[PDB]
Amino acid sequence: KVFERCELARTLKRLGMDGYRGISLANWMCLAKWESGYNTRATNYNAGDRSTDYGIFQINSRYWCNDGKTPGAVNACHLSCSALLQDNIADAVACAKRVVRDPQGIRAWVAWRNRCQNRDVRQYVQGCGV
Ligand SMILES: CCCO[C@@H]1O[C@@H]([C@H](O)CO)[C@H](O[C@H]2O[C@H](CO)[C@H](O)[C@H](O[C@@H]3O[C@@H]([C@H](O)CO)[C@H](O[C@H]4O[C@H](CO)[C@H](O)[C@H](O)[C@H]4O)[C@H]3O)[C@H]2O)[C@H]1O
Ligand SMILES: [Cl-]
Ligand SMILES: [Cl-]
Ligand SMILES: [Cl-]
Ligand code: NA
Repeated sequence: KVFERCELARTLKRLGMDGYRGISLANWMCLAKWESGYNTRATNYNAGDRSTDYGIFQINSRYWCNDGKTPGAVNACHLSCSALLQDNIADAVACAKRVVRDPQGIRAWVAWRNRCQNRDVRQYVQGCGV
């Protein structure tokens, strides 16, 4: 599914993302916007390294979920990558929380560094009731 902005913001808030390991809801929204356009079914094969990015946060198969076809990969979220393509984003949120338990936090996603870090991210949550 493709979420509408404020629908996603409320969804993420209910799932406990606001302030998770210091990351405001607006930062998660900016991340989802730029990675997938709020689209849970999105995929992107990385021909450079044979991994694939999955779902609304474009979580990558080398460390985070198992797709079987990524060489030398691990599955830290304990999920099939299929779980990251559901309309219900609970498993994607649990996995995003796992990603940010590692040292680099929200910086794990270069898109967040490019498009969200040190920016005014307030617009992503304006008017959503969060
Ligand atoms: C085996 C010895 C080290 O193992 C440790 O355990 C890893 C995890 O905690 C899971 O068990 C640790 O991972 C951390 O260090 C490794 C070193 O290779 C990586 O730097 C991890 O970061 C991830 O690696 C990136 C690429 O897969 C490889 O460069 C990931 O970025 C990609 O996925 C992101 C989230 O989906 C995002 O999509 C980025 O845009 C992608 O490029 C990054 O998450 C690091 O946490 C390891 O120490
Ligand atoms: Cl911030
Ligand atoms: Cl679903
Ligand atoms: Cl920062
Ligand atoms: Na409003």
